[PDB]
Amino acid sequence: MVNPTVFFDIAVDGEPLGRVSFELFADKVPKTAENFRALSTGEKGFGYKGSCFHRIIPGFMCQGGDFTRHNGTGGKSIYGEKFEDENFILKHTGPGILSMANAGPNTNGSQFFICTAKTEWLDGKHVVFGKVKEGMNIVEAMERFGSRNGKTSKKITIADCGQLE
Ligand SMILES: CCOC(=O)CNC(=O)N(Cc1ccc(N)cc1)Cc1cn(C)nn1
Repeated sequence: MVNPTVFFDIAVDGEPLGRVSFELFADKVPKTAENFRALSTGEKGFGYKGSCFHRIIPGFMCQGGDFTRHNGTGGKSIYGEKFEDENFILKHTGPGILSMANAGPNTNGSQFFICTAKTEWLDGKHVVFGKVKEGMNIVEAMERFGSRNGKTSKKITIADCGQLE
């Protein structure tokens, strides 16, 4: 019944920064939420631990989850390489929204982004499946290492991750 919570412990060139936790809307997008959950625990034998935020645009979003190519071209879901857009019930309402990156319709893998602004233009094209619960301050700190073109000035990693509670 209860939506699951997952955490990322974030590091900046290897130096611990802080924890970000997320509520995953399993009640509204269960297939998508379960993929992110499972990738955060690593229970299928692959996942986010050790991966980076490869693209960070201040005033827009922080993107990550490419654990296979490390640069935005890769990633895979727990269901296979790519799974369908589950639904577009939830909207990109503001900072802290967690949503799937994709390369076209029905191309979800493992890549995700965390909004740091309202990104309404993505509604109905990216599946929203969670939100930051605690540590929006840590997201804002991460965001300061981005740039206009998205290249990061220091390496922003998920040092550890998993499920809370
Ligand atoms: C705000 C969300 O934007 C996207 O998802 C657009 N596509 C996307 O970002 N990527 C393409 C992508 C997304 C998901 C999958 N599964 C594969 C490719 C990853 C990427 C591209 N670049 C230059 N840096 N990162």
